[PDB]
Amino acid sequence: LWIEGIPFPTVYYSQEIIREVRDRFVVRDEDTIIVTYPKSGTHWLNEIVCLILTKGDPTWVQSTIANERTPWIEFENNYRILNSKEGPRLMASLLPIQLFPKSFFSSKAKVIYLIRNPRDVLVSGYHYFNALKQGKEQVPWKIYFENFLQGKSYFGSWFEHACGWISLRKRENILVLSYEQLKKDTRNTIKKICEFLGENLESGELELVLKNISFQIMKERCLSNIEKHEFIMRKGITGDWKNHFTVAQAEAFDKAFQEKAADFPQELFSWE
Ligand SMILES: C[C@H](CCC(=O)O)[C@H]1CC[C@H]2[C@@H]3[C@H](O)C[C@@H]4C[C@H](O)CC[C@]4(C)[C@H]3C[C@H](O)[C@]12C
Ligand SMILES: Nc1ncnc2c1ncn2[C@@H]1O[C@H](COP(=O)(O)O)[C@@H](OP(=O)(O)O)[C@H]1O
Repeated sequence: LWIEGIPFPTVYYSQEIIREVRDRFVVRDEDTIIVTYPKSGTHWLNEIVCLILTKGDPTWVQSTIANERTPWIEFENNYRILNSKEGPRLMASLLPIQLFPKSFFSSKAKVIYLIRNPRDVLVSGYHYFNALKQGKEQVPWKIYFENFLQGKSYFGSWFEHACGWISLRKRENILVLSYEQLKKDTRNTIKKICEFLGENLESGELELVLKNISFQIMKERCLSNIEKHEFIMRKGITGDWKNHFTVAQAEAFDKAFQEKAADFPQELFSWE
């Protein structure tokens, strides 16, 4: 289904809902949003955000689900519950910039946009989208590669979703993060988001938020609902694409990228 020329999953979304979210859904200055592209460490960051809030106690995140923890605006009829006004409102989304609520661009509510190596995103998506895809209807590696190179993937081309969203990286209320800088520069990134959010830490609580976000701890984690509960934590490693991209595929990816996103490749593109 192409909703406003955008590819979505076949359920949990509608045109009336996604159109209503872009033009008339209203964000308060006190509402926070976690916007990401799929297979980029979405659940990781979400859990880090909640674990700072609880001062590192993981009991809350064990008895909850990411959607039922940070509801997703465009997800089904969730926006109806979200219209209830409760001071601070924590939400999440996966939308590219052109379809994000137009109202947000005139208000200064806080947004965290997470990014990851598209090749690692490609590899992470390939595994997950083929984990439990009716057995042998599972897509081969080449089909998936050329499908990612074109825009044929959920929530659009990774380039347009990113280019549109990262055109605001130097804006006041925009915080851009990388999955890579969370793997390499882990504790000093949490100190940096705490500076953008005014939430402060004590030298005991820091060693607690940081313990329970580790892959292994998070790997051992309430109700398993409709989505895959166990095939989410696959590797958690950075640069697994080198185990998947042939050299001819890495050249075809480097030429598409070096042509598509021309203006942004300076900092944050330091993953290597
Ligand atoms: C169902 C679909 C995958 C279909 C497939 O097997 O290709 C997946 C891919 C991305 C998923 C979403 C994203 O992972 C973000 C959210 C994560 C939450 O844990 C559930 C809701 C949430 C909004 C997910 C709903 C649903 O499970 C989605 C939309
Ligand atoms: N606690 C954690 N620490 C490190 N990586 C994590 C993590 N939780 C999830 N991830 C990784 O984040 C990716 C999932 O992205 P998303 O959250 O957007 O669906 C997966 O990558 P891999 O498939 O490379 O293992 C998963 O392993």
